[PDB]
Amino acid sequence: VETPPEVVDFMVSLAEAPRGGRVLEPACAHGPFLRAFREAHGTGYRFVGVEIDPKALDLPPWAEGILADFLLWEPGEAFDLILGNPPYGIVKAVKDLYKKAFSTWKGKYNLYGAFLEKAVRLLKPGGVLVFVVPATWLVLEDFALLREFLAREGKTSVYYLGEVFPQKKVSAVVIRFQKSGKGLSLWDTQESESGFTPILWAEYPHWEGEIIRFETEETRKLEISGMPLGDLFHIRFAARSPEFKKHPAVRKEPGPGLVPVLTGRNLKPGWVDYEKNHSGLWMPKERAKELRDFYATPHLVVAHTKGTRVVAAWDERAYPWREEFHLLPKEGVRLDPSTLVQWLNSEAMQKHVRTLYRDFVPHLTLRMLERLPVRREYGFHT
Ligand SMILES: Nc1ncnc2c1ncn2[C@@H]1O[C@H](CSCC[C@H](N)C(=O)O)[C@@H](O)[C@H]1O
Repeated sequence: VETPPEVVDFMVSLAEAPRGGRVLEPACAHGPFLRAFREAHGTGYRFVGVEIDPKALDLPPWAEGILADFLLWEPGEAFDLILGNPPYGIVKAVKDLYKKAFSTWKGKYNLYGAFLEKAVRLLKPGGVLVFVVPATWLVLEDFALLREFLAREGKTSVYYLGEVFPQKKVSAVVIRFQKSGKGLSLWDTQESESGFTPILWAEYPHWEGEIIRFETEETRKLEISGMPLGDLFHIRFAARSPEFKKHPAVRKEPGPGLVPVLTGRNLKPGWVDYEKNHSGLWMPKERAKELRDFYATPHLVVAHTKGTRVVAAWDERAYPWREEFHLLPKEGVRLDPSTLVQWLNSEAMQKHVRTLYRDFVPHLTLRMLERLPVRREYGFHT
């Protein structure tokens, strides 16, 4: 993803460093941030750039260039200011090595997470870092260890930019971090002719690494006046195609006594389309429970393939599914399906989920789902 000029401008104005202080740009190429900073803040600093590809390293005379893998680079020096746009993405052994090297590494992780941990470690006390990175780390669990690390190493400011790169499936966020432990500040941002204008949204001085959300008075009212979905239901996952394909009784052409294996396109807001087959697999309904027992019990289905919105339906016939979230009520819990469903698909529920998580991620996640508030008269534990 390329960095627009106005975004670079925005980051440079959040950047500060003492005269004579060292300024570094990891994964520099021709050094776009080194250049912009010098023009806006002056020449009285030491400029360094670290690039792994010698063909890409193209820095002006006043800057010092280092050919190396930033992630494995040990300068023996600490910096005052670190800024840049780290590569986004996942990558064995160079990886494995990394895993050993980085404590916040969890799951598949992402290179931008490693660059973050690395950058924070090369910072002098009180030093600052300004990076443009994806917004996924705010809600995903692979980044739970990263959030804690940041939470305890200094104060964090998160500025929401959104989908600002010409490539539209990535929502961006600018993080300004100073190595002087002191909570979290969430900022919104206004886009105009001049560039970006920040707007303080909320402050969390006691932040310990919890999920970051855009909360409002109304979202709070809604969450305290109900029970979270995750208290009333067990959230199960469906079996995948391989599991189905390895199952005798599973066919590939229709036939008598065979029902289609339902997918997300069969799920509509408020109802299920049992007609269309979108998987190309069929099997006798009664043998479904052999793959997952809950397949034999009529239950609630919420989608994860339809974006950041709540689409729910009650599977009254109990058919086999290849995806989506499957909710089975906990013991003692008695609910009214019809109204629970109406509630979940409501225009109130969509605005709630939209306000809090915006477009951080491309689809509803387990953590977002389990906190959805079930208004008292739809379901309760007896
Ligand atoms: N491990 C590493 N160490 C140092 N430089 C690296 C590096 N990995 C990539 N780079 C360099 O940093 C530049 C990529 S910049 C990343 C742009 C954008 N955020 C994206 O996701 O694509 C390239 O010039 C590359 O050579």
